[PDB]
Amino acid sequence: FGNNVKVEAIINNWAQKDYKLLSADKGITGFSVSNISIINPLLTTGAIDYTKSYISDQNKLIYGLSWNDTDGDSHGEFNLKENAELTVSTILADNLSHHNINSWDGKSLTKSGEGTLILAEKNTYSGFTNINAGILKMGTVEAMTRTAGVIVNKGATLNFSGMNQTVNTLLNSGTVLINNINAPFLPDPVIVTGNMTLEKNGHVILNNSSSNVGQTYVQKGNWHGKGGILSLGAVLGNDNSKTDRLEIAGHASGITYVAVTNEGGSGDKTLEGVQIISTDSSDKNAFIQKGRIVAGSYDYRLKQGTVSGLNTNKWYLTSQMD
Repeated sequence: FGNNVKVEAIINNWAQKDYKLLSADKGITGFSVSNISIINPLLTTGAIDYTKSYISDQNKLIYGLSWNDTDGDSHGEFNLKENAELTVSTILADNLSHHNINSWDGKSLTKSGEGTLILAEKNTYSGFTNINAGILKMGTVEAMTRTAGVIVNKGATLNFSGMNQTVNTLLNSGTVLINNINAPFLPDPVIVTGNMTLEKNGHVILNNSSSNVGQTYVQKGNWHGKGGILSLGAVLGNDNSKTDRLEIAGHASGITYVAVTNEGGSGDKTLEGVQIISTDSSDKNAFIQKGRIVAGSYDYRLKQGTVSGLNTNKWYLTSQMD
């Protein structure tokens, strides 16, 4: 019955189109839901709110997603505060509503703020996926098959959670994680359908913990390097060394730096080399070693093709004593 009735609405998993929060008989009680403001604790303080509250004809307060607004207030941005985690379990589709105050194309999703957004439905939106800050985390396979393209800014993260995804085009200036840091080992390859562009200071991480050597990332598309870093883990020994592996279904061009972490390998001689990357075809120096790789008494060097010159579409680590 306060003049300014403020309600905190906690929805960590948005699993319906909209939610009925409050209702009352205004004539009998004089309690009007128009006099209510809904506080969103997951929202970065002072940011555009991804929710919208509507007042029905009968003094009922409904809570909806700004994404779905049809009254000119729609937008595609989720600005989540640090340590906040929102799971969206409703389908985000293109919004045909009329041009709006936020000049939103009705198609593109923008992830902002330091928190985590989890896409748990098979969304159909066809605009870009702008990951400007924080973490966009996959909660289902094929969460955004129609996206025009995925853009990862420096300091932001795309976490596949070990689940296959279609990205179509992936412009990575930040971190692409195969799965959560310190998550259990993944036996199945993660298949990312689309073309990769790896910008300088960007990272593709296959070694998400020190005990997970032997995971496989498949870029089902081309791979164009512009100075960014591929991180792999390996138990460095002979040609049988356990290692993470990158598989590129198309053409590898430009330059990608390769950072290898030895996890307990004691070093050994490689007869032909430890295969770490496969491609349909690779340009000269498409991959270049980042820094020195040593295990025990052996130094390892990245090579295109095996010691004897075979499979020049694949990339190997070869050792020698020093």
